[PDB]
Amino acid sequence: SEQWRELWQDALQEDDTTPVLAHLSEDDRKQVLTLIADFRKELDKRTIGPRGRQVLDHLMPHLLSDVCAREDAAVTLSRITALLVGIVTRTTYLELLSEFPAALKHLISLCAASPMIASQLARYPLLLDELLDPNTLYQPTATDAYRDELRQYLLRVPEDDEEQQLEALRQFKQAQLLRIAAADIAGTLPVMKVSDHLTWLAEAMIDAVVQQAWVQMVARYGKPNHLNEREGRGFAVVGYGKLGGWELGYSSDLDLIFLHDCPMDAMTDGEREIDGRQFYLRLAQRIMHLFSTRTSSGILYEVDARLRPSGAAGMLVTSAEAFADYQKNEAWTWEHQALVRARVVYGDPQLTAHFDAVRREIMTLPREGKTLQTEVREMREKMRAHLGNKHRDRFDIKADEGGITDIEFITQYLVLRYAHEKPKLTRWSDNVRILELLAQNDIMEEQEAMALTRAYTTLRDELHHLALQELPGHVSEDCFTAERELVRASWQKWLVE
Repeated sequence: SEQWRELWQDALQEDDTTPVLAHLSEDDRKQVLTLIADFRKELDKRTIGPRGRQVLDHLMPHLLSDVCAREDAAVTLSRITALLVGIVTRTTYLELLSEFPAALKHLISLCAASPMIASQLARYPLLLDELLDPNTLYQPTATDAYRDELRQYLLRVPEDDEEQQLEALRQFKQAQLLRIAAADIAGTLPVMKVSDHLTWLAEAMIDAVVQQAWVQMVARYGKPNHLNEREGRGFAVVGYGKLGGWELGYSSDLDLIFLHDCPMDAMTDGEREIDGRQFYLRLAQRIMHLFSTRTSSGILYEVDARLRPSGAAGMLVTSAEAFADYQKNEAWTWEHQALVRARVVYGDPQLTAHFDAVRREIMTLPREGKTLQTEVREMREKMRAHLGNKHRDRFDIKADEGGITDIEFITQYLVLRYAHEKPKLTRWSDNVRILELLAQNDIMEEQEAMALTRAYTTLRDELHHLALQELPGHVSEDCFTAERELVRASWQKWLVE
């Protein structure tokens, strides 16, 4: 125990011969000693006060004894001191680290396992709350209780206070991401379920953002007056991309478009009367603002709205009737492709019905088979020239031949080709369930649809692991040769012949 105290006290001496570091390699011991020295020098540089220095001197022998005894000492300590350096100014956070040896133990365990978590806890130290209860730290929220949990997390927050409401949503998201990532790392949640949890989480957040925006708008303008005879809001959020496709990762954007079904002559019913439609545009804008603005705990989600009709040049919100017109009369095939993946993530039953029937009608357009196949193949190839890692010796899991986008395009291709003949193909928007549908409806043999499913979930789940390690989305060309061969052969089967 004395020797751990000395490792901290004689830190600057960087004594090579300390027994406590003998288990490590020369280089690793060298790195460990430097890390400790470097940290101690920061204290002198950040000129922290007496209370801080007292807690640190108590806490560091203990902290170093856990970390530095690990085989992975050098990497682990590097992640821990980056975290500490960020919080050495907050006495309370140190005080919490000392008063609770169990929260420290999990901090070290997690940071050793995952630089993603280390970074998050370094960026958002208020998450240290989560480390004080292993029962919740490693059991993430039931997929159907995200809305209830948010509700309960928002109780303390002044409902009149935009900035606190915003900050609270950001806190909630980071807490849930930590729990999700922590359960993955502990094996408490199967990796197969990570995208599922992230997706349920985003939907809860969307629900709460819309709610917050609506209250602000209704307070300024009153309600659009067409909303009689009608329980709900006449506004809809459609999710595209990974959101649509139940494929969210830890640091994903949300691809969203916004619909209304508001008449031209509708007005809001407050004394600050505005046009019904402008009320929704402003609603949409507020929502964007509530997702993207930066508070202490960062931003909530980056929102990408570029897939709306006409892209960046289109209205921020379209009527459902204009969305239908556009899809039938103007949209490119690549837009219809993208639409295979779209689903309503917020809206009332009327507008959901409107979207569903519109999309269903676009899916089941009769399309000339080879013309479509030619279109989808040409588009894939153009994407591949611009997207993903461009190095020959690497395999971009998403972007390269035999990767995820290949599978996605195979599924979108087949729904657009065959939905006219087999309308049940429209029923789900994610790859796993689309492949299932393609088998049930005799487009694809069961062996193939299952082989694409597994290759898909394997590749998608690798990306989750890579995220956890703050590694890029490309791996050695040695990797996943069976998955790629099977996806290439399907590509060749469906898209080239």
